[PDB]
Amino acid sequence: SGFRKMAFPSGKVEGCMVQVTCGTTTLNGLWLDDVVYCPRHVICTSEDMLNPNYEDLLIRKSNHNFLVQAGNVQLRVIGHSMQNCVLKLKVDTANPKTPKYKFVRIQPGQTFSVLACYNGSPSGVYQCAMRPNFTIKGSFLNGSCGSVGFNIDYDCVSFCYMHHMELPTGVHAGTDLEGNFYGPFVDRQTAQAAGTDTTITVNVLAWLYAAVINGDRWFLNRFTTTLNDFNLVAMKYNYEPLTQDHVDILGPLSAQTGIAVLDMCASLKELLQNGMNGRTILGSALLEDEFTPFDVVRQCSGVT
Amino acid sequence: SGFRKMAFPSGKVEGCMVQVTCGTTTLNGLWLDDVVYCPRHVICTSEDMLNPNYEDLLIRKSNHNFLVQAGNVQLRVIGHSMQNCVLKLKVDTANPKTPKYKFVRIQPGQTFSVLACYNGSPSGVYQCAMRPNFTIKGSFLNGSCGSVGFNIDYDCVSFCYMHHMELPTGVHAGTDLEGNFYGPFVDRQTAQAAGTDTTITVNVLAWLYAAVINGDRWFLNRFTTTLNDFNLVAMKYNYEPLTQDHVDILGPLSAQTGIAVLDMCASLKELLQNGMNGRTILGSALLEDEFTPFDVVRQCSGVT
Ligand SMILES: CC(=O)NCc1cc(Cl)cc(CC(=O)Nc2cnccc2C)c1
Ligand SMILES: CC(=O)NCc1cc(Cl)cc(CC(=O)Nc2cnccc2C)c1
Repeated sequence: SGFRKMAFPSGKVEGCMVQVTCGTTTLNGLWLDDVVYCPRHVICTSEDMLNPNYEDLLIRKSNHNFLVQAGNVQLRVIGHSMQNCVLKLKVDTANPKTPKYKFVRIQPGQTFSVLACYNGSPSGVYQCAMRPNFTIKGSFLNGSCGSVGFNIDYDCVSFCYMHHMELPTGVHAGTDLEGNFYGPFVDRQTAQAAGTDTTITVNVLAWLYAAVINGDRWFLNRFTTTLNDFNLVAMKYNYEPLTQDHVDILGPLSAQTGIAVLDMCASLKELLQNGMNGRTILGSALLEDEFTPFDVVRQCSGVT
Repeated sequence: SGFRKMAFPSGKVEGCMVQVTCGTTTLNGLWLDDVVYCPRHVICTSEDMLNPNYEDLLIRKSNHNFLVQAGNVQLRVIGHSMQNCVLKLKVDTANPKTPKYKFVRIQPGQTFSVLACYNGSPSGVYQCAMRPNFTIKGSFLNGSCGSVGFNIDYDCVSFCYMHHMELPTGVHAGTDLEGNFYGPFVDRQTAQAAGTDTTITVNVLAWLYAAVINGDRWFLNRFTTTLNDFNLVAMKYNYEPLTQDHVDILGPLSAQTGIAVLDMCASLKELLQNGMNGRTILGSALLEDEFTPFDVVRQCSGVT
C-alpha cells in the first residue's frame, strides 16, 4: 500500500546524456546509436534569440563547432542536420549504453518521467504530465535544455519530450524527439500564450480509484451520476469533458474496486461542488490529475 | 523555475539490485562489492513470521539455499551471516557496477530517494522523508522488501534505508544498511505502535523559501515572531519545535531571498492559524514537509 508520484528508474536514460557546446552555449544532448539529439537553440547567442534565423545560424557552423562530451570523453562529430527544432549530430561512435528505444509523441493528459540535466549530468528525476495546454509544470533552470521526458515498457525507453524553454509564466515548453513543439510554442524570445489549461478528468478519477485501493474512502457517497450531468459539472470547474473512451480506460480500475465509473464520477462531482472540507486524499488537499489510469494500475500492481 | 518532489537519478542503484530467494520467499538484495545485503526475513515462511527465532531459522540454511540472481546471471554464495535484521551474503564475484558508496544512518526529518523493486527489478523512484516517528510514507507492495533508500553526493551513493515491512496502518518500516531498524519496529508479525508523528517544521520553512524563489509569495506578511512565540504555535499544531540549529541551516535560504527566518516563521504561524483559504503554494494545498533546506538549495541551484 501507499501512493506516490513515482518516476521510472532513470538508469537507461542517464547513460544517453551528453553535454553539447556550440559557440558560447552549453546544453544537454541525448546520445542514441551514433546520433546526438539536442535543441537547435544551442547555436544561438543571447542577441540571436529575439528572432533567430536558424537556417542562417546553422550555415555558419561546421561539425567541428559542435563539442559533444560524454562524461569525460569527447565525441567526434561527422555530420550535423536540423530537423524541426532539434539538431541531429552524427558522431563516429555508437553509444554502447543505448537502450532499446522509440520516439513517441505523447497525448495531452499523458504522463512521463523527466531526467533533469545540467552540463550533460543528471541532477534528478520527477514524474509529470503533458498539460491539456501542451505545457509541463516542471523544475528546470538555465542549462537544463536538452533534458528529456520518457516512459519505460519492460526494456524499451519511449522518449517523448525534450526541454527547450521556460515561458514567462514559469511553465515549460518543449518538443517530441523529431523537434516538433508540443503546443503553439516557437523557439524564440517572444510573448507566447500558453492557453487555457484544464484538469485531466480521467486522471483525477484514476487517482480516486488509487485512493480507494489504498484505504482512503471518505469521499465515497450514496450517489450516482450520468456522463452528461457529470460533464455539466466538469465544464463549470474547468475539467476536461469525460468521454466513453475515458470510461473504458477506467474499466480495469472499476473492475478491481467494484465501484462503477459513474458512481466514482458522483464522488468527484460532490468533491468539486463541496471541496475537501479540510480533509485529504492520499496525502493531498487538492484533486490530483498527474496519474493516468495506466499509472495507477502499474503502481498498485508493482510492474517492473 | 518550478518546484518538484525530485528524486536522485537511480542508475547507480539500479546496477546493484539483485533478486534473493530462500526457500519459498523471494525479495530484493543490494549487491555492493562481493556482498549482497537483504532483509533477514527472506529465511522465514508465513508460519514463522509470528515470532521467528532468526538464529534458529538461519542455522537450517546453507550458502546453497540462498539463490542470488543479478539480472539473468546466478551469483555463487560463498558465505552468509546475519547482522541485526539484514543478511550479508558473500558472493564469489564483486559487482562490476558497484558505485562509490557509504552506509549512513539518516536523522528523522531527512529525505532520501527510494528505488522500489520487485524480483530484483526496479519499478520506480520517488523522494520521501524519514518521518519524526521513524516510519516512511512510501509506495510498496509484497515483494518490495529489500528496496533501498539513498542519497547521492557527486559520485557517492549514501545508502540509508532498506525496506522491511508495512505496518497495519499502511506506513513503512525498515532499517539502515547495518540492519538496525529505524524506530521501535521489530521484524515479526505483531502489533507495532508507530508513535506520534509531527510535521518537520524546518522542512516546511525551507519549502516556503522555495515558494518565494519560484514566485509564490501570497503568504508573505507584515509580521514577525520570536522562536518562543513560534514554538507555542508549533506545539498547538503538532509541528516539531524549531531550534537555533534549524534557524542556522536556513541561513543560505534566508540570505538568498532576503527574508529573515523569524519573518518566514510569522508567515508559517499565520498559515497554521488561518489555513490556505482555498489557495495553493507550489501546486500544493497543504504545507509540504518533505523538502529539507539542502534539498531546496540543490534543486534551486541545479547541482548534478
Ligand atoms: C521567455 C523565454 O525563455 N523565451 C525565449 C527562449 C526560447 C528558447 Cl527556445 C530558449 C530559451 C532559454 C530558456 O528558456 N531556458 C530555460 C529553460 N528552462 C528553465 C529555465 C531556462 C532559463 C529562451
Ligand atoms: C503487519 C506486518 O506486515 N507485519 C509482519 C511483517 C514483518 C516483516 Cl519483517 C515483513 C513482513 C512482510 C511485509 O510487510 N511486506 C510488505 C512490505 N511493504 C509493503 C507490503 C508488504 C506486504 C511482515
